[PDB]
Amino acid sequence: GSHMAITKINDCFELLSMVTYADKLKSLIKKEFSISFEEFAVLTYISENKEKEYYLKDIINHLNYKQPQVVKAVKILSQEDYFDKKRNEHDERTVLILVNAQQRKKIESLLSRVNKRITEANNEIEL
Amino acid sequence: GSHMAITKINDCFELLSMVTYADKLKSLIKKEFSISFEEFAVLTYISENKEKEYYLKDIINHLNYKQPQVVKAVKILSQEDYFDKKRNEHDERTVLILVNAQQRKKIESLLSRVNKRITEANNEIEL
Ligand SMILES: [Ca+2]
Ligand SMILES: [Ca+2]
Repeated sequence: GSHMAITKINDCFELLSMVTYADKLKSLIKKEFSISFEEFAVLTYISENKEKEYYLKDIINHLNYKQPQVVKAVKILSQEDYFDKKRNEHDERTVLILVNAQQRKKIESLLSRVNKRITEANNEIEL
Repeated sequence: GSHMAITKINDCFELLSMVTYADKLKSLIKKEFSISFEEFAVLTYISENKEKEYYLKDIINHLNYKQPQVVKAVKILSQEDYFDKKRNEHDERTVLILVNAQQRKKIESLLSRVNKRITEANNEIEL
């Protein structure tokens, strides 16, 4: 529906290339922007499914990084004040996060800058 | 010329998907086949540029894993007897990998089995 689907590879050399290309973009986003990929994944997940309230449960489900790293990312991002969030809410499932409609200017702007670096990197590397 | 080129992504959500998909195939190849990705990269590099004699120099150049991990991979693969390879006492020739003809069949055979797992994986994965 939205966003170009990723084309599947069917042999070793294509896999290797895909990984090489993905690793380069990952390291760049981290180098510049100084942010872990899990923080990146949480941030883009939030941007895709716009909301005011998110269940840390769902986020962890829709991502593939294991709670330890995810919660670790939510935590940091929370301090950076990308979204309030706050732990300790007892019973039910666990934790939830709050995305102030204005902290979203902070996120989508960060993601807009990453989108610009991505197209620049595509023009660059092109190995 | 040979092998489907990897299509570039141009935004965060596509990046994330590409990485998710690449990570799954990587972990599988490692889980099963029990082999590191650098060993995989060396092995597919060898299979792409068929030869009898390889300069560990070139291999390290054409790959993006830093000598430490590459040489570490060459070493193991060498014991596994995928290719002979002989070090030095000095000469700075810093290793020269040799793959006779039988070892080649061993390499291709293995990469051939890795190719079939990728296909089965593309049928399960589907995210
Ligand atoms: Ca192919
Ligand atoms: Ca797009």
